[PDB]
Amino acid sequence: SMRSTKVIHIVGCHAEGEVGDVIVGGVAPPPGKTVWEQSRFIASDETLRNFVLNEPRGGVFRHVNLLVPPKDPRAQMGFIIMEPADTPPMSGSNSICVSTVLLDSGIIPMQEPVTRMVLEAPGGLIEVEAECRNGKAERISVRNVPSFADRLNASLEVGTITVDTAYGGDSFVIVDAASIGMELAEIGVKITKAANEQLGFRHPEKDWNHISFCQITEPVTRDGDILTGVNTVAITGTGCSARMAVLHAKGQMKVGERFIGHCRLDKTLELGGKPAISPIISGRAWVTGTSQLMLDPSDPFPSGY
Amino acid sequence: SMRSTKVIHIVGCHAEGEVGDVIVGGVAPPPGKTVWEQSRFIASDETLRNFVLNEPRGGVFRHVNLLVPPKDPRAQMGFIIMEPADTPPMSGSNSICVSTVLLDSGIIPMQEPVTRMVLEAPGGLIEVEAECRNGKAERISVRNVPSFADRLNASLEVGTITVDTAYGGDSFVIVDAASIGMELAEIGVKITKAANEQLGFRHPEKDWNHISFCQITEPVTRDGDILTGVNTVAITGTGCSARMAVLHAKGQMKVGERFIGHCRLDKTLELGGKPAISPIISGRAWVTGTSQLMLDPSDPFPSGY
Repeated sequence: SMRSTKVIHIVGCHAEGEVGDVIVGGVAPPPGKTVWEQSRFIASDETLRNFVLNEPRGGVFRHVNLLVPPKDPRAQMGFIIMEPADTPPMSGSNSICVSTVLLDSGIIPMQEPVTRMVLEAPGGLIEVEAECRNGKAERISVRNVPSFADRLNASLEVGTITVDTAYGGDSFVIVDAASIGMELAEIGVKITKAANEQLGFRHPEKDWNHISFCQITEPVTRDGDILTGVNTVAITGTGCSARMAVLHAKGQMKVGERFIGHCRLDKTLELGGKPAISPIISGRAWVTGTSQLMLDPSDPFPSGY
Repeated sequence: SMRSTKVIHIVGCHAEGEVGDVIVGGVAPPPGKTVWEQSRFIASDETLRNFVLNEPRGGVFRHVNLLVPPKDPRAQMGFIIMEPADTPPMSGSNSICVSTVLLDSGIIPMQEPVTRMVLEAPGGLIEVEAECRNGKAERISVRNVPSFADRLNASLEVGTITVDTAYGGDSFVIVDAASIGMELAEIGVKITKAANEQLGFRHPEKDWNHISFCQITEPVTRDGDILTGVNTVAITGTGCSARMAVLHAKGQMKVGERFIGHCRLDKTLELGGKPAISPIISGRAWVTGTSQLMLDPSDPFPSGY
């Protein structure tokens, strides 16, 4: 015989090779008056995160998204993103997976050639356009939350270097590799540490008040209205949104252009009192299965490992 | 809508913190006249392995076991072990998971306080005794396949060092750390490489003719009839079985004693023409859920990544 203290129902999914599994049942919505507050519970409490992210049920590269009811009536569904490192306001790949699961598994009805949805992420509403064909949500385009550069060309003591800070659904300190090197993971974290110490970060209308990661980049190359940039992140759709905000701020990217790390700088906005951009992130996703997660009452690793 | 080219039904499971998920349906038994030949198909063909082991469905630490019909009539069930690195003749933790899934999910009936089963692994029959209480297979004890040392104190050029080689369901070159160091993963693989080059390995009655891994150890400590030994493996129940075979060969472990890396040296045997031991490996396991794995026909990563 088996025993389980809970049963969590998941539709597995990945977007362009990034896992973004989706909890569709078995989890009541977290306490909180807003989707933001609900995500803060999930981040603080950690029970759901550890259970679905850690071995023996998850893995270091797993991301999991929890569907919850929309709090903003303009939205059809809310979701909370659980990544390995944090529980962020938004995530490109995960919003693509959530959209794909909602449409491919029939939770939201599908129109062809295009289905439009409004979803509510912790960081605000996102507009989704899905290209749908023969029953499949083939490609999802998401208008990400307002994204922006916080500091440009800020000096930071680590050598002594220059960095940008930016937000595109999560927060980054962004550094050119050559200005230091071309190991990276190790340097990346000290830089993030230092940036939090000396620059900080505060989102104008959301309570995200730290820098999560460091993005290390090499110079973009331009081909017409497409920019291509090599980068890595020391501990990506929020990465690209944040980087696009910096490139735009420094004049190296204009409205209407695309960035490939697809991302598109759709328009400018004002946020706080300062310039921001509206990024559109797009990608394809595929359902990878269904699962029912369980926990034996005698399992000595209730939070996994 | 969703599409899938296949549906594979799994009962998830871990033994003492090692994942050993079990395929219970959706996969026909592989071609082959023996469970050994079927495992060789699985190793060569790789389709099933890549599909269940790789992201986005698996992860680097996942092991998966495929139930198949017994070919030897003395067995109640056969199984093929799929680890990240290889498809081995036997595995302690995986045989414990297979036993636990068979009993806890009701495939084989449970008697209390003890259920006995005979299973067929690729490397031969294993005898299983499960301590069962209130419906739960609490602890499994497995008589592993005959295990043995192949070479003792063999010289190997790498510095110039001394090693033992041994088999306990998989094959190991075993080296004392201090005799080199106390990085390890990197040295481990060259040592394995060198051992394959200069010593080789050939199992007397099975077609396992190479050394899979290097085990790096520190000296055992003894407390009564319990030996405790620190070790690591550069790329564990087969590890402990192999190590016990060497300790026994060198006189540092006697019949009836236990080794904690639980393992027990139950008795001696002859294999080929040379001494071997019969290890009993024991541990607890817990079911972690059920899943139905799927593959969209348009997913460009049919073998995962």
